[PDB]
Amino acid sequence: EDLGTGLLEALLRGDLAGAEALFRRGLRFWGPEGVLEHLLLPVLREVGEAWHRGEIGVAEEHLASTFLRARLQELLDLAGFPPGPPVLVTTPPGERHEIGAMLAAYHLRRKGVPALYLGPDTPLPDLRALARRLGAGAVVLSAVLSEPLRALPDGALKDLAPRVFLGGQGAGPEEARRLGAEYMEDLKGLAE
Ligand code: B12
Repeated sequence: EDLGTGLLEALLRGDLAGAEALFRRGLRFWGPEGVLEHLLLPVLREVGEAWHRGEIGVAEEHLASTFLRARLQELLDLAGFPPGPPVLVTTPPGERHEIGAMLAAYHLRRKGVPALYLGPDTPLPDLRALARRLGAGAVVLSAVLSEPLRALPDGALKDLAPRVFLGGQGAGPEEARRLGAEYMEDLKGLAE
C-alpha cells in the first residue's frame, strides 16, 4: 500500500492514532533505514509543500512535523548507541528545514557514529552548553537557507565543540571559513 499518501492524509486531517498505524506498517515493510527515506522524509517534505501552498495552516504543519520527528527518534532509539563522544546534530538558529539534519544524523548513526539528533533551530548558547556538558566530540549543522549563517557574527561556531561541520544548500566554504566550521558538501562526513 502507498502508506505515503495515507500517512500524509492522516497527518493533514489530524488523525495521529491513524498515522501511527500507518507508520508502523511502513516500518514492518522496509525496516527503520527504509521507512525513514521512503516514508518519513517524503511525507515530511509533503507536509512542508502543503504549507507552502497555503493549503495548510501552521498548527497543522507543526503537528505533522512533531509526529514525524518523534517517529524519527524512535527509529534512532531502536538501535544501540555506539561508543565515543556524542555528535550533536541540528540546524542553525532561524533554520526550520531539518530533513538535511535528519539524514546527516541517520547516516552517521548507520556508520557507528554516536550522533544525537536534537531537532532543528537550536540556540547557539544552548548548543554550546550542551556540547560542553556532554563532552560532545562534534557538532553537525545543516543549513538550507543562507541567511541564518549570514546572520551570525564572525567565528560564531568556532567554540561549539572540538569539530564543527556545516553542510546543506545554504552553506559553503566561505560561510564555513567565516564561522569557524568545516564545510562538507556530501554526507560522506562519516569519516572524521
Ligand atoms: C519542506 C519545506 C518547508 C517546511 C520544512 C519542515 C521541516 N521540519 O523540515 C516548512 C513548512 C516548515 C518550511 C518552511 C519555510 N521554508 Co520551506 N520549503 C520547503 C521545501 C518544500 C523543502 C526543503 C527541504 O526540506 N529540503 C531538504 C533538503 C533539506 O534536503 P536535501 O535536499 O536532500 O539536501 C541534501 C544536501 O543539502 C545535503 N546536506 C544537508 N545537510 C547537510 C549537512 C551536512 C553536514 C552535509 C554534509 C550535507 C548536508 O545532503 C542532503 C542530501 O541528502 C522547499 C521547496 C524547495 N524549493 O525545495 C522549501 C523552501 C526551502 N522553504 C523556503 C522558505 C523560504 C521557507 C519559509 C521561510 C517560508 C516562507 N517563505 O515564509 C519557511 C520557514 C518558516 C518561518 N517563517 O520560519 C524556500 C527557501 C528560500 C531560499 N532559497 O533562500 C524554499 C526553497 C521554497 C521555495 N521553493 O521558494 N519549508
